[PDB]
Amino acid sequence: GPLSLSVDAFKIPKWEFPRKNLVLGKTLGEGEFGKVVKATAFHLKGRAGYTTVAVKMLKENASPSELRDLLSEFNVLKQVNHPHVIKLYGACSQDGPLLLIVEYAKYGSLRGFLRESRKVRALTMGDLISFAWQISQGMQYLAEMKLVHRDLAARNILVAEGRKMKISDFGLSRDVYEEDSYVKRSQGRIPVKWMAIESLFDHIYTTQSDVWSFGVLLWEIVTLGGNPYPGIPPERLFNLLKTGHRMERPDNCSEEMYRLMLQCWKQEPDKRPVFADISKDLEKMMVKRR
Amino acid sequence: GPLSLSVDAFKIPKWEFPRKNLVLGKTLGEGEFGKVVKATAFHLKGRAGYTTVAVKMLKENASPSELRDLLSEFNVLKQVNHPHVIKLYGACSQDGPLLLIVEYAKYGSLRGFLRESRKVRALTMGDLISFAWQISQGMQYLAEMKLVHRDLAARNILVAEGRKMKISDFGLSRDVYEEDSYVKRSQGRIPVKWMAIESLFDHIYTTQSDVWSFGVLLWEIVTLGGNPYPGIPPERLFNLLKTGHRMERPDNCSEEMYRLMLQCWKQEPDKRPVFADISKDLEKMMVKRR
Ligand SMILES: Cc1cc(C)c(/C=C2\C(=O)Nc3ccc(N)cc32)[nH]1
Ligand SMILES: Cc1cc(C)c(/C=C2\C(=O)Nc3ccc(N)cc32)[nH]1
Repeated sequence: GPLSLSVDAFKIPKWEFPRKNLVLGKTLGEGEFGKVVKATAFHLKGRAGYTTVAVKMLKENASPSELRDLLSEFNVLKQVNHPHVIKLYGACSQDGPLLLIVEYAKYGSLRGFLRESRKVRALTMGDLISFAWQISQGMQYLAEMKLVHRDLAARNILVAEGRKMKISDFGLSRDVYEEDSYVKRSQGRIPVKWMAIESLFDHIYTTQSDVWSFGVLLWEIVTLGGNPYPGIPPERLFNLLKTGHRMERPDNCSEEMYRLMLQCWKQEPDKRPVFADISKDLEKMMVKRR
Repeated sequence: GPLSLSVDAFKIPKWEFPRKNLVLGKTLGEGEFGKVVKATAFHLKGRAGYTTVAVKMLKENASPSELRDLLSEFNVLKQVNHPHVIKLYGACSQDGPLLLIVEYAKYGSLRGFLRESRKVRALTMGDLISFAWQISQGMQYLAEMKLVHRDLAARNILVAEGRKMKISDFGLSRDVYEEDSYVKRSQGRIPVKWMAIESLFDHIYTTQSDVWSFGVLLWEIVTLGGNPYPGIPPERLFNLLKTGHRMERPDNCSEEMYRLMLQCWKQEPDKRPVFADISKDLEKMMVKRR
């Protein structure tokens, strides 16, 4: 089938790293098919000595779907390069289990980073605007590469040295250089509360559904890692969404910031901002703060 | 899409239980889309007082796929009744999150039960044959109902009062009254090492792939909850399987028992035993022990 082909094609040098030069450590978390461990790599792509890295692999009892996801992620990260997208350094596929060797972000996930925080780790509204803008810049680059990410959320943004945002989890990203949409027949594996109305109902993903998700991520940013649609079960979302409802303005959120969220959630995808406008809007908010 | 229809159809009495008569407790485990909590139910279907039950629900950030899985499970368990299949008592779908109220098996999962054990909790080879036979009886009943289970494994068999086996996790089960196979286009979510060669390669599921899985479960039973194909990565399974290899005879395993395993793993599905023969074979082993 499609996977046996992918596994054989794959299994037969710029990305290949010797397993014996990688040392694995503690688990950092479980993703959308994968496990991420802290690791250290010896003589990694021209860096003399050990470099602290993160390693993505399969959990116990991995399914065909998870393995395809991991191979898919690996194939997207090869093509992708941007200071606000997680960096890929290699893979180990010859001696044992498939391991992806990626950039380590010192502060962990954005959700976790925000939930350890307060308002004024003491974070300003400028810091929160800054985070959202970096992410938006990363998204505009991916949108320019013709890639829908599909799984945009605070748990999938990492915080690197100097509080730099890194977009991660590319297991679910799709190529759209051709039809400008990715249409999935079976049911998706992206959390219900982060999905655009057309993705939920019609299984259509586009850069415009990434914008929807981004608007949900914005809400997470502004609430310091709050839980979207709190106390509302996912099954209620079909009806709540189609009848026009949206999360209300959260506390500690300017009128203009809430306007940007709502705009990302417009029912008609063509009336949502593109990432270039989002970056423009957030820039404009940053400079008027003073 | 297919799910919004299912969620609306569903959301609009023999199975409906009042939420206020259910009290939730500790988590028991995370399944193949779901969370299972221990619970207690007041005046549950004619039992006066509280009955200790188990409750299946969605985890945090549930996806469309998981929700469909939960609704699917609920729809299969309504039709299903057998002393060795987990019993469904109701659902709560009107006040909050979807909850399935199911039979509580006091000893937990079969894997966990076996891994706490030794050979002679001291278990004989008769006890292990007994477990496998009860499971096989459950499978023959489901096979007669025209249901492929797809996810047969020790972690999905529960151990109830009196060490009774209960087949669980019906999230992935399919109806095959019509074409006698279930064919999935996208990649499955069943662990690679429990899947028949045709399911892995050609995405075909039949009662004959359940037999394959059962043979893997047999190995788990005989090894007291060992890990299949130990130290072999899932990606190696395409090639290992198609070139004719199988797990070797484990220790503490008769010649005849190993013969039954191999037979479940025959490449050609029509040369595998049906569950009736498996039950016949295990019965025959039980009585010759003495
Ligand atoms: C200190 C730390 C905590 C965490 C959750 C991380 C996570 C990651 C990390 O540091 N690099 C990563 C690359 C991909 C994914 N999916 C996760 C990570 N690092
Ligand atoms: C004491 C105990 C431990 C465990 C893992 C259980 C698990 C279940 C249990 O007791 N009933 C269940 C029904 C369905 C599923 N998927 C799991 C269970 N019970």
